[PDB]
Amino acid sequence: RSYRFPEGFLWGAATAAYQIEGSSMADGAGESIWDRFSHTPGNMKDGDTGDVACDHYNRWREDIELMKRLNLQAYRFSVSWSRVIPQGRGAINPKGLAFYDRLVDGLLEAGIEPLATLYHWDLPAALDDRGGWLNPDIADWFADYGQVLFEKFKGRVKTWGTINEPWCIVDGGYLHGALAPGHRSAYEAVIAGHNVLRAHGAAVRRFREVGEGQIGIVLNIEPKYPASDKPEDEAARRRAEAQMNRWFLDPLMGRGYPEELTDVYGAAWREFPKEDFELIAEPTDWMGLNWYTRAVPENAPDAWPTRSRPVRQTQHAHTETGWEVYPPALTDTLVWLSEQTGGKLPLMVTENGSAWYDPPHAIDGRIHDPMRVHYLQTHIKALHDAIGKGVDLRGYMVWSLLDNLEWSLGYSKRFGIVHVNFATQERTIKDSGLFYAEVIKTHGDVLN
Amino acid sequence: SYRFPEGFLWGAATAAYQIEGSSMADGAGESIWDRFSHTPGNMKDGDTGDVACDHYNRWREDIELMKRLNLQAYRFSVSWSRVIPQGRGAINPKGLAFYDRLVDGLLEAGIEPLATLYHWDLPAALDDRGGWLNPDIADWFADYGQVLFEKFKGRVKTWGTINEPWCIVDGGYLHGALAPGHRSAYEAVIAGHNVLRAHGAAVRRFREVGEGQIGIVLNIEPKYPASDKPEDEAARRRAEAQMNRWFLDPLMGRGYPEELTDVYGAAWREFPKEDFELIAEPTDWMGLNWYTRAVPENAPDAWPTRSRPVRQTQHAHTETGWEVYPPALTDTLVWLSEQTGGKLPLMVTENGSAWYDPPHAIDGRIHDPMRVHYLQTHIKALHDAIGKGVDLRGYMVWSLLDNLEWSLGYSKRFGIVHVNFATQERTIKDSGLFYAEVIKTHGDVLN
Amino acid sequence: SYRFPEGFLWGAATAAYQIEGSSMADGAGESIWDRFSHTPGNMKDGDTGDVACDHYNRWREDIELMKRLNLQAYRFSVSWSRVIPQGRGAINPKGLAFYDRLVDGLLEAGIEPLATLYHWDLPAALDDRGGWLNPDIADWFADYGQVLFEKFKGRVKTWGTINEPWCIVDGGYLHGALAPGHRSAYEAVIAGHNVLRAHGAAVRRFREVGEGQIGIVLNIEPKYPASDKPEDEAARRRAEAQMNRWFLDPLMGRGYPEELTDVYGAAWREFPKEDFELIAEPTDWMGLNWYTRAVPENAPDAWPTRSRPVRQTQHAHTETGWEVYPPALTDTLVWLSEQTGGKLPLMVTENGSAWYDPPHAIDGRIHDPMRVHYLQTHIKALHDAIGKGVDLRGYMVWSLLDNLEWSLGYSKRFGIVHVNFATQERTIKDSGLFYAEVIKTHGDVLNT
Amino acid sequence: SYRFPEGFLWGAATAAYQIEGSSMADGAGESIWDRFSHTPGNMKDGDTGDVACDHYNRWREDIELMKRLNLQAYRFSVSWSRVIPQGRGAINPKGLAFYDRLVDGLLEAGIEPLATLYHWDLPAALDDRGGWLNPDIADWFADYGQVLFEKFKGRVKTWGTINEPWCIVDGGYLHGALAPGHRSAYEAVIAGHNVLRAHGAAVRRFREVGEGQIGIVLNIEPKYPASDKPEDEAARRRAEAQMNRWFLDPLMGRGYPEELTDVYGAAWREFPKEDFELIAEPTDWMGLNWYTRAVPENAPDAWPTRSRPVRQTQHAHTETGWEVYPPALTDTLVWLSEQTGGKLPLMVTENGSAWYDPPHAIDGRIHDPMRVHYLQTHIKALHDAIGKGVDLRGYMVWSLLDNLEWSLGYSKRFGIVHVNFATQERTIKDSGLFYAEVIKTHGDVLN
Ligand SMILES: OC[C@H]1O[C@@H](O)[C@H](O)[C@@H](O)[C@@H]1O
Ligand SMILES: OC[C@H]1O[C@@H](O)[C@H](O)[C@@H](O)[C@@H]1O
Ligand SMILES: OC[C@H]1O[C@@H](O)[C@H](O)[C@@H](O)[C@@H]1O
Ligand SMILES: OC[C@H]1O[C@@H](O)[C@H](O)[C@@H](O)[C@@H]1O
Repeated sequence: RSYRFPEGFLWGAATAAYQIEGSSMADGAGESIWDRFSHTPGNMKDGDTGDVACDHYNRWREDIELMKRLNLQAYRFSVSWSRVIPQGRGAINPKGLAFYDRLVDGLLEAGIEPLATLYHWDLPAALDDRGGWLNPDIADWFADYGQVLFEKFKGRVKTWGTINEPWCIVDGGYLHGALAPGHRSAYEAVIAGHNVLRAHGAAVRRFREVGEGQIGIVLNIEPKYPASDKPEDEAARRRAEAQMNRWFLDPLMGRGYPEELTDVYGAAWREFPKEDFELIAEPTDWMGLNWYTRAVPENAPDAWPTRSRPVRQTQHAHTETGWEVYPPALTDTLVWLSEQTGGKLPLMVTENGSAWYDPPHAIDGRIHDPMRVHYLQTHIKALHDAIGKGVDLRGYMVWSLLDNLEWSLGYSKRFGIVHVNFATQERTIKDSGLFYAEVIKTHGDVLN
Repeated sequence: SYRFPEGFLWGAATAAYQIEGSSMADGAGESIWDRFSHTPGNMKDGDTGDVACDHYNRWREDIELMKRLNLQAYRFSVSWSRVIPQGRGAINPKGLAFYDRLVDGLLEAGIEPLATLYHWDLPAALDDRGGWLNPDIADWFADYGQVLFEKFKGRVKTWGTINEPWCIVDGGYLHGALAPGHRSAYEAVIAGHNVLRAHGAAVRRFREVGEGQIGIVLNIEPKYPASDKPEDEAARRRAEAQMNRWFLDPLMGRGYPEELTDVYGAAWREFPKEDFELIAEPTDWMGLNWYTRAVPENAPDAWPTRSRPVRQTQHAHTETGWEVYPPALTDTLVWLSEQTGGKLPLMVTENGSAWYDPPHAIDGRIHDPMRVHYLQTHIKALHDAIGKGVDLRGYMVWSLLDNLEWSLGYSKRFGIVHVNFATQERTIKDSGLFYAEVIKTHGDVLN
Repeated sequence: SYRFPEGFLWGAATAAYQIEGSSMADGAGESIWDRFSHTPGNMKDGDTGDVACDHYNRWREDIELMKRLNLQAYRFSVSWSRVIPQGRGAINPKGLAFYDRLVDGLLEAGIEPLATLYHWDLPAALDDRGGWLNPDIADWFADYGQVLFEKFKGRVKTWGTINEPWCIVDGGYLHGALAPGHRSAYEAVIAGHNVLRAHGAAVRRFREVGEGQIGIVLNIEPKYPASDKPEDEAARRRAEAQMNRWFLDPLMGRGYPEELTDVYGAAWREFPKEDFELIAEPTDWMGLNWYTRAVPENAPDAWPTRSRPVRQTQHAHTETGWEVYPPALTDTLVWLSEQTGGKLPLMVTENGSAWYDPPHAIDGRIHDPMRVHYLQTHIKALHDAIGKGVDLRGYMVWSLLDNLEWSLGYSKRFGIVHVNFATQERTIKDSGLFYAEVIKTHGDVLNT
Repeated sequence: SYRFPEGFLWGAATAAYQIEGSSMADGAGESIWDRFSHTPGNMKDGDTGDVACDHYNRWREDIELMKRLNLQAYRFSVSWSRVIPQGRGAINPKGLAFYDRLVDGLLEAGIEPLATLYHWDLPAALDDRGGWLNPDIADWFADYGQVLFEKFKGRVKTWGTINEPWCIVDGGYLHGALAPGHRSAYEAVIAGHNVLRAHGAAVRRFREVGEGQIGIVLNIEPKYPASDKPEDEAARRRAEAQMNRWFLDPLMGRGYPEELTDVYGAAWREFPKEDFELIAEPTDWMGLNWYTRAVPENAPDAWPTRSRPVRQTQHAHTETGWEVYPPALTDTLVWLSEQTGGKLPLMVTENGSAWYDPPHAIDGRIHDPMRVHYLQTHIKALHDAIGKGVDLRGYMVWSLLDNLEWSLGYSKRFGIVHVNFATQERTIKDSGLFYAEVIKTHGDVLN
């Protein structure tokens, strides 16, 4: 059984700005919604903030050396909007942009392909005071922001992500309020989802106008499996699936919004002008999939708003985030996604990984995380299985390069293949990282 | 004796979303409360303002009720989104026509219309543009004000701009118990500033295109000492600054309270010099909303004022949990008279109490002796305040009707007229009958 | 007319721990409520019965208030631990002397003393031996009963054994909202059984050494249909069985309700037959405590009866959240008459309502029109019940005094006499003033 | 070097309700955990001990597992309700026959049986008589003890009376998180006293009819300073007194800690002198159950010790939220040696850690590196304690099997042998393998 991956298959690791950078108000950088959110009592586990995080803003060179040691061929990262344009619109912050300039040059020097994401949940607070994702004008704002980077890194950054996980942004930020900006409203949720899609489309158009290379959106998908043969449970499954997995993909593929949403959001649902949908379906060059687990939803009449709830799959191992470990569902998702996009759209797993308990410090220079290693090997094999079934998969990015701030869950959830001691900023490569380095090095042959 | 000054104006007060119903009828736009009340968990028993008192349909009956109560003034608010569905742009003819009919009808009955521009029901379309976090609202509001100023020129002579900035910001942006349901000190500071600016802009617009008298309406809750411990006094001043001085001081041209720098910490901001010039734009009158006092003590974990009220078990409490203590009204009025230098005519735009009443009348009656008591003792307290030199021009009872007490739903009844929400049947309570006699005798019944 | 039958006895009721105070005074022992009320979280506002109405010291004043109210009867309870500090053994002379003086004072006033042996205040020493879970309590109780039976032989002629077995067991052992604060269906079943046995043993002992009439006091909350749906009728029957028939049926020699097997499942037990012979020991009268009705519907997650009341929003509710609905009193009396075969003399030993009153009088008055309304409508309902052939001999208002409403503390005022708990000053409410007229006119005032 | 003293006994520990299952099978009576676990809300995920590890049926397999681990001792508890169904009266032949078979099987395997009389599973019939609140239990327990003492005379030579009085009382009577689920300080004080008395009575009875060595087993959680704040030191001493000195002190003839008067307030009681004579009956050995330390700070609303632990984020924490800090073991042992005058032979009857393991093996393996780390560091800490003169005779790993962690259910795995609760399949973890090597080399594997 060979597990050699196709020629040119790109191996890498991923991060996000607010989760690792720190130095949030340094060198002209503006205030973001997460600056506000994390400094409001009760919002974050243990009162954790992104003020320091992995201190990546200061230690990025060391982190690049770590990327070299892991044999990374790509590094997926996001750019902080508020660091580059403090008020979201208007004046550019020279120092802030200069950081990412140095970073990208350093990556290219090391032979690492820089994969940049425009928006990873950190909207400028100044734009939030103008309504944030509820204001349609954001489609323009985002575009302008996108342009600034497109021209600045022309020929250096060739592969672009627009939005990272619209569902997390809207469902967490506007529907239930567990994430910044912390709103709880179905009305706002539908409007926000629509404007996130529109902003993506606008950014793609602007990219056609001034940019060079390939651009696409990044979706998280959590495949919904049957709980039973009861029709109410199938209705539950379809509601959950529609709200989470089809909400954004369908209009991006020109299929409009899922019918089930009319039922999920009820009186909060809206009909939008057709030209919005033409803008939203603006053709992309590639698509990123963020994948971690599956769910098995059953009917739940009091669960707002999808009226569904996951059934705990006690037959399998679970991560520290409470996610079932089940690799075949990755293969299934990749096939499903290939079908939804017609096989015409190049795909990349832009995020995959797992959180398990690690001690806060290295133990004799080591971190032994056997379950993370297991997750890594089984899911990469599942990737190979997906390619064997004809899915056009071009690459794989491990979430995450570093133990970092897992947003509202703080530092308690470690996703890194590199351990970070948050007291000393000391980095220690985990057994999972060592293994991943070997997987890259053998181009998959180590799995045989 | 308790006879009141000549020309002293007696009335009752309401607000649009709390009584109107028909929130989406006849072109009416969606407001932030339409959204808020239809989100599960926000409202007690899942109550909404969809029907309320059905006043949009029964306003004539309600006016006849005003006549039975001998009212000389009626304080009400205009729903911004009913008049301007998108907050800016096209006027909604029927929505404006409702208030046209209402005001004309009031004038026919000899009742003075006291109009409030904003009573917490922001158009949702403006909320999607940031609401009170967007400085442009100062202009938006002004334009809205103009529409009314010109429409009711010569008919509505007494105007309120904003009703209770503190409730709007503290409830709506700081703690999130009210629409639009945000919870942020940063947003609270910005929103408070833009509320004050909006008031100023509306007053300027009124100077250019309006006719009559214009002013803001503040709620004040006097903070009394819990002890002689210094940390408790510091607590008292934090609470007082955050609730009672936050808006009054910049309105009187004295800037923001120093204590706010301590209350909001990193969320506090410095604002441009000209903003305070706009905010202190001279007004003609001021409204006071008053219900109770508080006795704050130090509470380090209470965010963000680090203070909390001490339950005053020696006195009666309302169904909203507010201490019954009329002397604090007198004091407050005096205090207010002093903060505004005595030059600014004051009016009690809201005062009243919530007690349990049955959901239906009992042989054509509702017996509410505690509400009657609250009424008589606090009106006497008004007389005492006038005796100490306060230029107090009138008194409006909250409320004319049992209505939607926002997030607390219909469970909190403030009306001097009972509303059976099953049948929309109105029954005048004993408090209403008594209030009618207080008006007719111009206070002599209190002797 | 609303004139009541000849000899119809009007009175008012209290309980020891709710009014007395002086819980550890003059040799008095520790009760389960002494412990319970001084455990944080158990009582609203941290209220205790340490002082209450200070009745232990102000009983003479309270008797003068009874005369002013024209009371013909005063129903009160005797604190077991005040009379027998350890529950068994040595008698406390001063403690017993209190009730001696009280009873003599009542007789001096021309007031019928109505004594209750047990009103929820078990001696802590007996609770340490298992309390109502220990079958030997049937004997302990009997012995305690004997002490009183002999002491007031010829003075107290009408005796209550247990006040509301359902509240004792459901509140004290099933859900833990009342002392001793256990939460167990197993314990609930056993405790209910032993409470019934204790009642029987006490009645037998009364036959051996006592004089007059003896009976139990049950509270009943009639369960009305929420719908004609069979699941709701089954729910109604479960609730009715657990609350209204659990104790009445074995007392009438009918055994335990079948539905209990379904309600309690694995916690249900079969008991020896002679136990049921003991439980059905013939009594002379029965007390009904009545306040409201319920309208139960099916509720699969409601433990353990799988039912829940539907809020009857068309009617007024008290501050304890109880629907005001007088016809249900009439129905209940009829029902009870039918269950007891018409052969057992009935008395309403508790009826009343809680509404907000200020903490102090207002120029010498307390105006409680809703309590007055409750009083007049429910007394009229009694007349209706007598008109339907129910053998009703009397009516006791709960309560004579504002007192400690157990776990709900002093916030719930049931008194027709207001108590300022800051000053212990008594002020007769409008309800008391009206009730005095009801007694005086023997019901004729309800006409005019 | 880490070679241990000659005769140092290596073993592993379990408890009856946590592993046996078949709780009311073969004549066995109902225990308080039978009731408690089958009452909704009491147990995580609704887990019960109905099946557990099915040890009642699979004990032979488990003994083969003990042999593969090179165990020299197996510490287990006897279910009171399995042996005497009503707690008093008739013996249950089958229930006793199980432990007879078990003990013979262990002796046959060359494994020293260490028996515990009470590990939290009081017979329900005795709970209906007041349980640990009824002083008569001192006698009941004694009788129960006698039954075992005589049945296993010459076979079971090392006896434990009570396992962790503090958990029994604090969990079962003070806070109500454990069976019998009471929450009362009054009851907590009484129950603690009667547990101590029961221990004494059992020791006396053992002197009359038993053979071998008898002792109690205490859990100790050493309390370290959170700060130099005096309120925090007072907090530390309250917590220390309530948890670590409550039982040890009267066992050593020093009476109850003074601080308890402050902790329990009005619930505290004075007891007869002869009670303390009974409680201090001389024992032959003492068991220490040890897992972690705590760092308490002042907490006025924390009932009743008014203290709370400060999270030590510089160190690793187990899945039960317990800090991993091996030196505190060494210190504790020394402290215990000092409190007992160095004259009383000590044994660590429980030490171990809970980390996440998958519910099934991979592949026929369970890799638990943190449990291995915990094991090596704490065993080294034992060696350090022995080097300082502590008379430590043995070490028992908690636990032999993944089992029911009481109210936290099966989610907390303490086993050095993994149990697949779907299939009852046992798989020796890396920790078990390593421990087997530690026993074999008598410590030399550590170096
Ligand atoms: O929750 C784990 C991860 O989920 C990903 O899909 C998000 O992009 C990350 O920001 C987050 O850390
Ligand atoms: O809480 C009672 C009343 O308080 C007033 O100050 C507000 O303006 C009303 O909207 C509210 O119903
Ligand atoms: O719930 C109010 C009243 O209910 C009666 O059934 C109880 O016997 C009283 O003790 C209690 O005060
Ligand atoms: O909490 C983990 C362990 O703690 C020990 O002290 C108890 O004796 C065990 O029964 C329990 O499983």
